[PDB]
Amino acid sequence: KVFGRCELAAAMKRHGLDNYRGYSLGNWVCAAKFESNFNTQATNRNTDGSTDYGILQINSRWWCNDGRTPASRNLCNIPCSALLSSDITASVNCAKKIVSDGNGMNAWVAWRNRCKGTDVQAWIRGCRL
Repeated sequence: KVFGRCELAAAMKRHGLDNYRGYSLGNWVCAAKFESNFNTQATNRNTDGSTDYGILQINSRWWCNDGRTPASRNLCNIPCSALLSSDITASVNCAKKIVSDGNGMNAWVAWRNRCKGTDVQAWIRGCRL
């Protein structure tokens, strides 16, 4: 499913992401935009053989099991395909564990390079939340 900007903001808000660990909703929406372009089915393979999955491009080396990644850890304890669902609940629950890991949102390279230090508030502008 390809989410609309405001549509995603509301689902994320409903799932408790607004201000989770101090990151306002705009940060999460901006991250989704640049990580997957709001597409739940996005996948991208990496040089180390791992693959990123879903709306928030969660990596298979540490967070989910795809059955084909060298040295995977499956910290969120879910098959990676669960992260490609139209229902973002799994992606949100796993993202919550990732952001609490210590590096905060820096774990998402697109966030670090394209959202961090920008007016992320623009991403929820005009939405009925």
